[PDB]
Amino acid sequence: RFDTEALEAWMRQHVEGFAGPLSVEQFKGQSNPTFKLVTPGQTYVMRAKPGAIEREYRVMDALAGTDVPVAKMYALCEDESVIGRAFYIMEFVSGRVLWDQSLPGMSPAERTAIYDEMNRVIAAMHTVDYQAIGLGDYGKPGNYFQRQIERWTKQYKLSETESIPAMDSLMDWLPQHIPQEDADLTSIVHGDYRLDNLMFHPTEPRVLAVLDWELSTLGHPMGDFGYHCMSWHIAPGQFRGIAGLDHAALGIPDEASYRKLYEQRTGRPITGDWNFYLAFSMFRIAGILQGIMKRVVDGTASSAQALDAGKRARPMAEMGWEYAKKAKQ
Amino acid sequence: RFDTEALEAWMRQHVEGFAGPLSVEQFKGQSNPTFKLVTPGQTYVMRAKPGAIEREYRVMDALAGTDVPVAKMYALCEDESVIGRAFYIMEFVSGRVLWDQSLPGMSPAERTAIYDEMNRVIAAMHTVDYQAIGLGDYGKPGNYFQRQIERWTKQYKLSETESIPAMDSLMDWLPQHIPQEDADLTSIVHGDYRLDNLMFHPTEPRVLAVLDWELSTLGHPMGDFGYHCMSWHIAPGQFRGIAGLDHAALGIPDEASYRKLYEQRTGRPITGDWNFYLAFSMFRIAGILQGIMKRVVDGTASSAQALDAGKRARPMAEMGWEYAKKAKQ
Ligand SMILES: [Ca+2]
Ligand SMILES: [Ca+2]
Repeated sequence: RFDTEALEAWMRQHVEGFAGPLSVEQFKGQSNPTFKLVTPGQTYVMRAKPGAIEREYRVMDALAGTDVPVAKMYALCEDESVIGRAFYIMEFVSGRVLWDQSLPGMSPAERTAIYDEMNRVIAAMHTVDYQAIGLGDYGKPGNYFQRQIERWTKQYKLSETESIPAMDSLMDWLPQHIPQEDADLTSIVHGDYRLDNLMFHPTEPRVLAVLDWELSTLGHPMGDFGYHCMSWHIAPGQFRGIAGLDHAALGIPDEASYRKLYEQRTGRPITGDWNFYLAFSMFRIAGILQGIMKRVVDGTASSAQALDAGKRARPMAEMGWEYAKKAKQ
Repeated sequence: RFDTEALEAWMRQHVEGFAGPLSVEQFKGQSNPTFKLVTPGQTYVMRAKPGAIEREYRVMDALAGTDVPVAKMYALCEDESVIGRAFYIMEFVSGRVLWDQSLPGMSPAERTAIYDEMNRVIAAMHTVDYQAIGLGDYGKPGNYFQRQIERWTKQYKLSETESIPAMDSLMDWLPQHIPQEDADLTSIVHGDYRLDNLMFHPTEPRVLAVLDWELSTLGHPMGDFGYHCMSWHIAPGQFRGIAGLDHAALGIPDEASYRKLYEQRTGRPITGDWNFYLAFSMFRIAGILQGIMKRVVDGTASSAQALDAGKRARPMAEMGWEYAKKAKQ
């Protein structure tokens, strides 16, 4: 509920090519409010807040011109005078957000293409020269895994609602097993890279825009790629994984081939125990899910969706520990 | 707490080669009591009851002389006069009961052998001429899946503790999709065929005895083989599955190869939608696990182990529905 004329005035000076009249609509749902700004010349998307939005804008803006396809940025407004809250203006991209990783409704050749493009974008993101595009201080590089292991160890300990031995074993195992090979390697890391955070062209298997960058920073690629590969280790039905489905029939590549393709795109081979990267990723996911459980156990979020995600903490922790034990020691 | 002299008298007349003195010990745990009968000449195992033990004895006895390795039977006692309860006497077999399906501690070649032998025994069981060994009326053959779908549909409806849409979809989907190809095919079905129900030779990869036959009957092989293949579709950590582990590295065969081997041993190819067989198996398992939840929700079994198994009903039901949707319609 704000002054749309004050915005139209601001947009004339700060949004390239802008020309009213302007009509604001809202989207049903996204942490911070999202609106659809409509003008005859074109449509934009405004991301406001009640009253770290600026990092999304920053990373997405810096990536224009790279191979990581992203929505075009128009303007960021930190001056809460104009509308009563901070916001930014983006392009309104139109396309498909696919949810089910098994890609129902497609031919095998199509599934191959969706997966191949999805691969290409992660390789591209991780090969970007983040310093040349001005993101040099976008996050703290080096010492990624020990920083993260410690963070999530402290977080679980704060939210622990029950004794989960596999979690405890993880918290003790991980810190003593951080690969030494490529420990300093850093790149832009999306944070939550997966199929449903991609906007595909309405009919072609090509991503028009990588979405939800609010968790992104500078970090180790395998923290990002490892989380992305979870799909091959989680089974279908709540957490829409693809473990045990007949991938060769469906046209979905095997994880061995997917990693190999990523290695060739990025030019460097994945050194370091793959089971550690997986074990870490499962640990992290367990930590996040325990956060939800702790809030559900003392009623901050009672949602059916919420306690569903909370009950999944233990099995994630348990699965993490199993992969840990398959790793070098 | 019984008369061991009355048993020694009975054993002289009913147990081939018996000769005391006799010393009875008990085993820690097995539904119906189990004892270790010790004599200088040899050791036996006695399976009593408080006060369908006879089917185990019957099937295990009939299988002697076949390729399904089993403990040797000595005598069945239904005359509750002798000891105050019905019982039977078996050979005391000594060997390994392996629990973890990933087979830690082994070389790849060893894992290949454990799996290959495990395959051989199921093929063998399912190729046995049950009528020639006198089990013709051991169960009701034909119409297996519809009989089972109906049984578990009624069972879930009796124990339903919450709304599980994937379960409901299964209960409606399955009955309308029972394969018509090989619908009458029947064989002996173990019921719960898995690694931990096998007693391996202490150092060789060969099964000395298939255990826990209390659920066995006559039925469709894929009800038994499908349950056995669950391992490739369930992930590690609570339900010790092998979904997503690097099978080629570990020396564990891929499910495609495992089924192919079974087909060659049994001489007939698996006709009928594999995803239906899997979907059915997941449905059945969900039903059994909901039984436990219903008892836990109203306190018949409060055990930590019990509510762990009860919480697994939904995900099993949800995973079943996903495989159902990959099947022919
Ligand atoms: Ca999203
Ligand atoms: Ca057992």
